[PDB]
Amino acid sequence: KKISQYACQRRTTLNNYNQLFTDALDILAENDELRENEGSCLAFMRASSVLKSLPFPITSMKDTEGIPCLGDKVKSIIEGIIEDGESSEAKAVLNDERYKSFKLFTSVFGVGLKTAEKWFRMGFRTLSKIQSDKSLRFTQMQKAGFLYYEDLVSCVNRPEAEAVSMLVKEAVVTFLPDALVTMTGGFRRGKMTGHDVDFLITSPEATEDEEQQLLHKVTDFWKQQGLLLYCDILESTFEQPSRKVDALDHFQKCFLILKLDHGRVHSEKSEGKGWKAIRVDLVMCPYDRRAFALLGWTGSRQFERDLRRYATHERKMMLDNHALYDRTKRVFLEAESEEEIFAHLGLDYIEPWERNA
Ligand SMILES: Nc1ncnc2c1ncn2[C@H]1CC[C@@H](COP(=O)(O)OP(=O)(O)OP(=O)(O)O)O1
Ligand SMILES: [Co+2]
Ligand SMILES: [Co+2]
Ligand code: NA
Repeated sequence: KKISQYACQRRTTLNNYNQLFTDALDILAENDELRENEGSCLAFMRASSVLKSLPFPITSMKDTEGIPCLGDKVKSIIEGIIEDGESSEAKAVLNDERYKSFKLFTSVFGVGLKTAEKWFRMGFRTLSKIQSDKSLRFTQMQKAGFLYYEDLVSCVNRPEAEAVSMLVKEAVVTFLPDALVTMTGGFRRGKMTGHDVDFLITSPEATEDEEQQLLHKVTDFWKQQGLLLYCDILESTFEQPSRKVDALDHFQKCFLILKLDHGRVHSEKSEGKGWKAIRVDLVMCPYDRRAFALLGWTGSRQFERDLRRYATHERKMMLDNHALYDRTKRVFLEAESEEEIFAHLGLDYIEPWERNA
């Protein structure tokens, strides 16, 4: 069949048949992303993404006939796989000192690219010789991502995620039995493990007052017990759906790190530190906007991008993290479910576990 160039019309399941290429592409892509080069990183992700779609491994350079997002540059990258087994380019970058370190520092919760670059140039090459250095002071968000570096870098599975879900509920519920918490992000896509536990919190009966207070009280609540390890409650700023470099307007969200006493987890498995620091996101959205919060905060990163990218370029509409807009009939189209939204963008629904680009 003749597929599409818009991930929004792609069925990207976690069942990948080209992990080989895809991986090697993700390296070069993560490369261009760090070597401050916002360009090629686009033809990489977009290519590596398409492949994740195919229902069969690519064998001969013959199969790549038809498939889009595949320019003469990337093929020579697949080339080095078919007739070799690994990508000389990729295989190269992994041992490239700029990369290694960068992906080594940013790996810290709190370490950005601007911060991970001033260090590289200072000469540091390991984070063992950084925290130690008695000179440069660390932002709280960094001291944090540092103090718990271990458990954090250790990823999380479902059983862990779930321990957090109740955790959140038994809490948020104590401030709104009306509350509706949906486990969102990667985990809701079907990843059996992710970096963090993304959540979306909402409720029908709730004033525009009770909203801007819950993300704090709940925070304070765990704080009251010890479970809170770090917090950064960004006040809801967002409310014309943006389309360029805007993370400037968002729902009320918060980045955290909880203390998940292992006793409170349900895994078929039998260590010091009965608990584990775990990264969690939290978002609140007035009930009349759950429909987009979910879609927006559900990913995939690349999926979202291509979604609204389609929205604009193909339907003359604007898809916000909050609300869509029809530039032709100049009206705010809305919906009570993701399902409806696609129907609006004129798209055959893509189940959440199908948005794994
Ligand atoms: N500034 C932003 N503006 C809009 N959406 C954002 C912004 N930051 C994050 N998001 C949304 C889009 C993707 C979703 C992403 O998160 P994350 O990167 O935590 O998801 P993941 O779930 O894919 O990775 P992991 O398994 O590590 O959580 O949250
Ligand atoms: Co996440
Ligand atoms: Co997140
Ligand atoms: Na980071």
